[PDB]
Amino acid sequence: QLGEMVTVLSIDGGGIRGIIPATILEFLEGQLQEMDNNADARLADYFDVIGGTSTGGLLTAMISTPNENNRPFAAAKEIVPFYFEHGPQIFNPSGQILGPKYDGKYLMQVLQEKLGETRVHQALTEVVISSFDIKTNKPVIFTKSNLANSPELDAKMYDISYSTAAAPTYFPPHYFVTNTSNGDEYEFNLVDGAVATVADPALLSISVATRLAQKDPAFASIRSLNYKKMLLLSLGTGTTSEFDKTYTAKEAATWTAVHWMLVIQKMTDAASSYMTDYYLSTAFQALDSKNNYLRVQENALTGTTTEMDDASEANMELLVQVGENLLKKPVSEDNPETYEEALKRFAKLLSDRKKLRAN
Repeated sequence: QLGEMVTVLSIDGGGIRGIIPATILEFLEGQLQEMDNNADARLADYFDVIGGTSTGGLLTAMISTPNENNRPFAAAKEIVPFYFEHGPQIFNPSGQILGPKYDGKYLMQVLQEKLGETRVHQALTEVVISSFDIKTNKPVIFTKSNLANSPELDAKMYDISYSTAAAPTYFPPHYFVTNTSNGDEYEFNLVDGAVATVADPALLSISVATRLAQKDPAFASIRSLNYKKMLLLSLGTGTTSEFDKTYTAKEAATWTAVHWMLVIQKMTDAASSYMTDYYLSTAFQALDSKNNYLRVQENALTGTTTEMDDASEANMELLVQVGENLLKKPVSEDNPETYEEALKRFAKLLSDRKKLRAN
């Protein structure tokens, strides 16, 4: 039964490369608008869970936060323009001797302007936005489902959105406070969700959905790990394996802490993409439901496109092009089905499931 299926969207971290999954989501949301004869159709109307880390978490906030009309704040086609307009200002070097490359002031200001005073409890869907708390030394995952037992986690969307993207050495860590059930203050000292090993948060997102299945009847079909009843769209921001951008053990033997810090996050984020995709492929293949899991990832980033913080006009235009080209790429080797075709199929499933539930 299509009707009882659970739908999950997950978007990887990757700074300015967030243009790639936003281009994919522009295509998908456009397909849903066309099929359902509704120009106001939004991703949040079709997905039960939306997960994201860093810029993927920023995107999650923009498409799940309600406006004045209780409709998603941003259309998927407004995200790439957001990156072109605000990306150069977010990634404007502070030039300060000590501290990170960026002071994070513009990033906080634009998040505050766009999200207002909205809180995670107002999200139009279940959201999964990651961070790591350097004071408690634990991952801090923001969701709606855990607000019943943890009301202190009902933070402001701009606090969550800045925190999930606060990459060490790029932006300063974020501090903010909330209130507990008995009025006590609850503090957060947060850095980017990539530090919590979820630069790819797709497995975390389906785990939150699986936990919800134990208490929420709308998620009941996936209780007992029946991922045959789950539809998962996982979007990457690309990786690189071309020798011009990678390293040898020989040259790295004399590297100091400064050189290792510049590359350690790119390596762990690539690893999170490969490892999470491996866990998920294993799970969906074990239930003979491989085609329920669509991973849209760019495997060969080249030139300036590898850098997380290059918000030059030329690099952002190259990122739109890698996204548009990714649509025409095959889903795998030996399978001529393109990403565009698999996304049209996914769109149709999302539309049919929404229709069946309305009956």
